[PDB]
Amino acid sequence: PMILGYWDIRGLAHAIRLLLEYTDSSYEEKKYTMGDAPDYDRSQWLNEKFKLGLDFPNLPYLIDGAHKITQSNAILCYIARKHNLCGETEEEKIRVDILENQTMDNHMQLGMICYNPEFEKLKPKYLEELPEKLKLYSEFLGKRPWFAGNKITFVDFLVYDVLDLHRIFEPKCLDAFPNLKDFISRFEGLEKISAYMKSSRFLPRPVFSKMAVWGNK
Amino acid sequence: PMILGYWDIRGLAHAIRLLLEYTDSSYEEKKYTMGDAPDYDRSQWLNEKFKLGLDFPNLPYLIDGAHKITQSNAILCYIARKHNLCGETEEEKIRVDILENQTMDNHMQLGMICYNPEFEKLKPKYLEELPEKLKLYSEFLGKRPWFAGNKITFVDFLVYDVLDLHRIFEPKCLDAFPNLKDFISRFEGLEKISAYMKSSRFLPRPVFSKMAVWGNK
Ligand SMILES: N[C@@H](CCC(=O)N[C@@H](CS)C(=O)NCC(=O)O)C(=O)O
Ligand SMILES: N[C@@H](CCC(=O)N[C@@H](CS)C(=O)NCC(=O)O)C(=O)O
Repeated sequence: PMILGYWDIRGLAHAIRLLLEYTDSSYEEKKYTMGDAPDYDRSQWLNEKFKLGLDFPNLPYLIDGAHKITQSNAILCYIARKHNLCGETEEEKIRVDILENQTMDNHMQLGMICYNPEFEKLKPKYLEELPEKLKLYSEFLGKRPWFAGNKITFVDFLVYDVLDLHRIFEPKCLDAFPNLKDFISRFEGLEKISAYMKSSRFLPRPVFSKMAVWGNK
Repeated sequence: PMILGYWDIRGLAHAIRLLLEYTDSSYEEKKYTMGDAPDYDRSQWLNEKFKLGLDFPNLPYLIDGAHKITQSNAILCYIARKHNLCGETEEEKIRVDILENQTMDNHMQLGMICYNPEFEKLKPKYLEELPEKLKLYSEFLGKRPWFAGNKITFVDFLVYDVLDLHRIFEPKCLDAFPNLKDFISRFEGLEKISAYMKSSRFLPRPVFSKMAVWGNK
């Protein structure tokens, strides 16, 4: 079957796993475990990294027969394309593109400070600027059920992950934005998502790798 | 007319300008100038940032009537969609997605060290790992005229920029990869690209902003 390869954590594979579940995809997971400190041994992956037929060897990767895909966003698009979750109208597509790139940006910013050895010192400013970021997603969604419009697309999975990672980081961060909380309920309320979250497959944490200062476990 | 807003440099607007020229698009450019050190005044942009109707205020941005778009890759997709430069077959689309994200990754890596105050110290390792990166693009392209296959797509503009930024950074870096050099000749050899590169509009540098340690001018 289709196979998703990634570290034995949540990370960049989260939205992918969620999408694979929602779309009722047939897949397996090749999990790689990173060694503990001080080495943080990555040989489980490196000893196989160049033996998978990947053009740009990376994690996560998705193998679907002849198709070997890397780059998290690329994997999401590939799956989304099979289930018409890419956006149909021009307005939807524009929203999808912006979010696809916007979410990764916001994701990176969280990861940047969390892996930074000086995490505790940088945290105050990040939390200071966080409401501003969240408000943008809030205003962008508006009264829409989903981010691209009235139908769900793959970017909802990406935004869900960004919003979720933040409620975990700062529990009260979504309180000022009721529509964002409702988005989360509506998403988690999806039949196939609800079922997956209650299963043994669900892996909401560790958020980041063992090398992280926050969310490393 | 359509308007592209960005700093008065090359940066993330390069592939966009090139695409706009190749597609024969009607556009203007709102250039923002950053102040010199030590302040690096960004008020020319900030004083207008939230007055443009952008959902996630950022640079570059593209205003096309009712459409206000941010995120460089989103802008490229928007323009590409109008001129059937997104990829048609499934294999082309997969290549486009991987490259769209891959190029940004490699682009970020260059920018990370170039803006880093310790640029000179980090440079040795980056140059050591550079051949590896370039070889991946080389093998990926193979004997294809363009990166997605036989027809040109918007990712060729992104790969061109990544390759070009590196020949500027390390002149001999593409020597070991003849097909990459041929790709550059073929791209620059495009009639509308050739014409633009010879015009007053062409802005190949500064590569990065004034805050950069390398390519700041
Ligand atoms: N932009 C890539 C990032 C991939 C990446 O950075 N993967 C990390 C884990 S978060 C990794 O361990 N890659 C394998 C390697 O470095 O060889 C994506 O979205 O997939
Ligand atoms: N991933 C984004 C990055 C956007 C970004 O970082 N833009 C910088 C310049 S390289 C900027 O000055 N943005 C305006 C701002 O921060 O207010 C893209 O590709 O457009």
